[PDB]
Amino acid sequence: MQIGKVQGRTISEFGDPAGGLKRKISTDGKNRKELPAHLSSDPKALIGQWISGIDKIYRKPDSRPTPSKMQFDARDDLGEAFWKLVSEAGLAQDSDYDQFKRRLHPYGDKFQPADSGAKLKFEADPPEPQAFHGRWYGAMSKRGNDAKELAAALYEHLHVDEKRIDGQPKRNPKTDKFAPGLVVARALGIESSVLPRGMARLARNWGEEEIQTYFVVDVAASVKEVAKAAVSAAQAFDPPRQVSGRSLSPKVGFALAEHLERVTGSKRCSFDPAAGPSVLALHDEVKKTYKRLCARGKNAARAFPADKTELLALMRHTHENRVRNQMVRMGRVSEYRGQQAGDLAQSHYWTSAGQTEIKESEIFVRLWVGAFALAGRSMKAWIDPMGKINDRDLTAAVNIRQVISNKEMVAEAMARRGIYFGETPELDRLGAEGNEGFVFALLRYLRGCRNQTFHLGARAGFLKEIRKELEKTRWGKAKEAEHVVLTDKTVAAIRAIIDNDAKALGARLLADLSGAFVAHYASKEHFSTLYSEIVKAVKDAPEVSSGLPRLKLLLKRADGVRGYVHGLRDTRKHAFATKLPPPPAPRELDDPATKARYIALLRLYDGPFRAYASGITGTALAGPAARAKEAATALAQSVNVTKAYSDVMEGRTSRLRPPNDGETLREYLSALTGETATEFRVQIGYESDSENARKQAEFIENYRRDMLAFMFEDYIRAKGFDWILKIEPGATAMTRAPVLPEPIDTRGQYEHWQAALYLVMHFVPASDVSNLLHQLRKWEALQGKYELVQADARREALDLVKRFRDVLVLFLKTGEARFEGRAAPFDLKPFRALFANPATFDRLFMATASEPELRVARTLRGLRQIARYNHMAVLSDLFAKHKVRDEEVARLAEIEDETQEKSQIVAAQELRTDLHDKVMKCHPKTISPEERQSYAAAIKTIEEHRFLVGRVYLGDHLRLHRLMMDVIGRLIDYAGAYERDTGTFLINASKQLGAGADWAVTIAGAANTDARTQTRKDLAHFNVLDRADGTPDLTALVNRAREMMAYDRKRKNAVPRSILDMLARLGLTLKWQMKDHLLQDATITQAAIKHLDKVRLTVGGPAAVTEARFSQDYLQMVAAVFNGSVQNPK
RNA sequence: AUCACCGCCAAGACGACGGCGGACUGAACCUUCAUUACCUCUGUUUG
Repeated sequence: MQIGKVQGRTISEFGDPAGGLKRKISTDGKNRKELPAHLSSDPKALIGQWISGIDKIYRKPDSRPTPSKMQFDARDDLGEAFWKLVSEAGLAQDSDYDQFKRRLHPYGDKFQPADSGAKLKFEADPPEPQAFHGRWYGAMSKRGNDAKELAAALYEHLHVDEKRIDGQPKRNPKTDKFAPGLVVARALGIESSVLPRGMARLARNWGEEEIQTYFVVDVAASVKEVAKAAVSAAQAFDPPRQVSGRSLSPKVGFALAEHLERVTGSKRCSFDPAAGPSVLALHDEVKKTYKRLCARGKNAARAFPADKTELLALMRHTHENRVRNQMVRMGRVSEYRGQQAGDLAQSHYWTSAGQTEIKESEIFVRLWVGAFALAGRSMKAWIDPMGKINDRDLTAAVNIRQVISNKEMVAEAMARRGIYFGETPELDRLGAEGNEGFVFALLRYLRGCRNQTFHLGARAGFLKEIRKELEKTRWGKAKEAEHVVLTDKTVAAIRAIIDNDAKALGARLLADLSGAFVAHYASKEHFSTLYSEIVKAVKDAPEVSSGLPRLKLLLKRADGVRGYVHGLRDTRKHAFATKLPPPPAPRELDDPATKARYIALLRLYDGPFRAYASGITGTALAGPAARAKEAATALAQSVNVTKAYSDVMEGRTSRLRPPNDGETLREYLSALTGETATEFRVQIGYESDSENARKQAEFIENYRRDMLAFMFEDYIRAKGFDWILKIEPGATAMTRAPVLPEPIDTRGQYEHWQAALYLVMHFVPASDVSNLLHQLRKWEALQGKYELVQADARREALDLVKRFRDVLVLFLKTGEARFEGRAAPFDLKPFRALFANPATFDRLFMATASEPELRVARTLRGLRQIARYNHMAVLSDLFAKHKVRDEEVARLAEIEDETQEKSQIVAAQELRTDLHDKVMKCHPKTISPEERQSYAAAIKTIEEHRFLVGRVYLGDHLRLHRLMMDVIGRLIDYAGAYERDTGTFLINASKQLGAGADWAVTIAGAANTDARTQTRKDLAHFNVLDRADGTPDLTALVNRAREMMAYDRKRKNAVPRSILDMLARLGLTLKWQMKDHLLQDATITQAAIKHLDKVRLTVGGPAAVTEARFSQDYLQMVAAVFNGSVQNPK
């Protein structure tokens, strides 16, 4: 929360004797504190609210700073006087006086006169003191102007009797109870900020009769003129000032009051809602409507309706939206409640903990629905690539009947299967009848995964539904259509695949380490212990934490912190450095020692460390947490040492609560995720740029990296893996030909449903499998979930979840085992079209360890994924438009030509790093024109190399395909929300209401149209990609998706932002124009990477050199799939 | 559309023309992979 910068989270629970939700504050994740009590007594929160109160009487300098002496003295006088009051009030301790003064004067407390010419210097006094008067100066100065009097008024306002901004008391009660000050009033307002459980406050308390009276004169058009007049005045300044909604708010409020007076003869708004419809109910809703419009950060004025017609339409749509938001909320709670025990109104899922539980479940569902949409697309290409089979679902009874009846189709599918399964001797000798059973089963296993409306819960009912479908080896009946019985062989073949992959795991894990030279850089005892630990973590494991960062990023952070502290004279700060190695650049992995160290570290981190760290508590957790905080504080004080109050500065990490005693790392990492969600929203408020928001919110992620870096180092030392850290780059092997240990048995005991699920996973990309395990881990890590008080209920639940996890892990650890060192299991001939000369494609990618070899393998795996979906039909035209020419191949060769001498690219790369470090080490602020010219020249060669590699090895083509899939994937995710909100939650909601609120049911029902449901289907089944000729239009898709999500404005509005932000993350800059409610005129450019940012030429001027990430060829491709064009700035 | 969206604090008199909450709500963030990979390191307070 923001209020007074008070620390802690808010929780909503039941317990109140009224039987309703109440919001409390928790400081350690466990305790519960009442808002009025806390916000009236907490030192930090009090001081925060006091200074906020002072800031509205006398403003501090704008920061979006340096005050005048007049301004400074004014703030100081008021501060001192107010301090004296609250001190004597017994609200303020002497201990906290310094904090109060630091926060009264955040700009600093030591300045020389304004005409002095000193380092720290006041601004010249303004011509009028009113320059720094705030909105509340008038109200607080009614009983005089002196500091003593301003302070007295502020104190009364905050702690005794709340005033309006005009200086009048807000409340004049006649009862036994005195009216509160602002602090308590606002705190009570927070206390009752809880989810509505019913429809009471959604009824519209006015109609046509009220409209006739109220809109005799068009208030909306006149308010619109207020907005235009506000715009013009701000636009009249030489620097064009933009008007915010917060500045418009008072002008609209006055205009609306004058309107009420015109209608009623009075400005008194107080009305009687219970008495029935009224003009003042309508007015209250008009005020609320403009309150919403004025809360907008961007272009508030532009959104103002121009007309009574527009205003009433906005009010209607907003009302319709709020009803559907409330009905989705209710229907979701009910769905998660089920039967349980309790009284829908008292359900755990109304609470903050319960809503967090819902959120992580819902996200798992999205990922699940998403993974099996891709599976569907994969199975389509497997079975019916040319669409020989208006239901577009191959698993539907009508279509699956056609598949099995077609003998050639089934046979051709079995012959193509290698692209999905790899080499599968297990499936070779089923026979034609056996094959038909097998193709049928996988379609039914897909359907069993895909046709689930489910959620996560303590019973693991979801996995039970999965098991019910996937344990089947027979379907239907003999007397009726679709009788399929799997043959004993077909069954054994299904069960054998997962069995053999498991059996093979031990030796694969050994070979992985062996092939990365790990056994060459470790004693036999050390290597043996490492290998044993890795296999043990995969074979027998509890549900671990996915909260761990990626090792590379952890290592990057550790490297960055090490680098800074090692540059400081104060050696005490060197303590915050680890001996963890830097992250390797890809080229550095060519060095055996470097590979060995990184792979050993990577496998250790992901498996044995993750297993160990997840359940850790006490000193092993608290030690690294504290150290991470100490480090951030040390870093902050060093960087900003010159700035004010530097000796008391703490890292922003210090706001975060320490781990509780008995809390596991898994639990503390999950709590931290809550902080991140909150921090991103807060940052988006200060700046709406998603990437700048991420930078300002990154301190949380950097705390986790620092904390985990210290834990990882500690673990390495504690378990005797120090040797890994001691391997130095370029070191020659300890043993030239080491004797490896025996492979450990990795055999498992798998149920049929696991084997079935495992085979369906072969139609889902590995990344999406990984995402499923990551979310499963996140959901399992969640504290405060609904549980059972049924003793063995949790034992069965835990068995299902463990078996599910084993399927995912085995799939991931097996990776390319059935593909490696074998020919491409698909036709490469269609991909010749991507080259001008087909012979050139053949020479490069059609076979007749090294770095060129790894690159060819990467490309072929890329093409495989396109073939897996049968997507050459979708992007053949576009790809063939951007054919790779022989001159590009030749140019790339000569740039990389290493046979005679240092190749062009290697020379360029080394010159660039050489110069960068020379600048950043010897003089980070400066660079000579000649140094800068060679730097630019190096970048140019580097760019040319990147662009040619991107074309010759088809990087551009594969990135375009991936981008396309990601965009459509994001829209499919929205489609899942449509299906689920409308098909489940709203239906549930409508049934609770019954005949009481038919108006709400008609509004719920409005969520659906034929076109929206069609868009849901077309997205789900990639029907938008089903065009033999031409390129897909993603702009039109986004527009269809916007319309699909119209039932929920927050989603409809977010649809385009999702896609923009997705591209931005990659450095692609997309822009649309909105005309007639449709996105259009898509343009594409890129964000250049800025080298030598704050570095100046020795001769003067910015020394900045810019690097392009992407070729014009790729930008053109991206533009084409958005039916747009490239527009690079000049 | 491109930070929105939902909700809370009612009046003894002319206003809420002011204050707020929000893992609570979408959007983000985080993420198995010897991937394309490039931006010195590091970051208080305000906002």
